[PDB]
Amino acid sequence: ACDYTCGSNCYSSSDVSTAQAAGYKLHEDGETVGSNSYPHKYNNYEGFDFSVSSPYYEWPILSSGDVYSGGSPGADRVVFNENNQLAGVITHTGASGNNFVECT
Ligand SMILES: Nc1nc2c(ncn2[C@@H]2O[C@H](CO)[C@@H](O)[C@H]2OP(=O)(O)O)c(=O)[nH]1
Ligand SMILES: [Ca+2]
Repeated sequence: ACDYTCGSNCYSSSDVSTAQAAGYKLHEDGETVGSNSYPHKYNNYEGFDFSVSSPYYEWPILSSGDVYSGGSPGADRVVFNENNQLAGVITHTGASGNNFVECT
């Protein structure tokens, strides 16, 4: 079974930890990757009820199982905070335009 399901993409907690660690390392070093400069601030325009405190940062999680290194980021992201605490997993899949919905 999937710990997180983003549309048709299935992720386990290990997938999430792995992606999160990569994104957090970049954030800590002050470096970015890709044209959209990941990781970057996630403003939470959606108003999600994350149980962990802001600020939040977005970082793509890929269905291929590889860590993001540039190029298309797909529709899924791992949201973490300043303390490397997972806030949640979100996706553009199933949401209109550039909005997000939570992965179930
Ligand atoms: N929908 C949404 N997009 C956000 C938020 N914070 C930052 N973004 C970024 O703001 C821009 C317009 O929605 C996009 O570049 C999106 O980036 P991503 O595609 O990387 O998520 C947020 O809270 N909600
Ligand atoms: Ca739906």
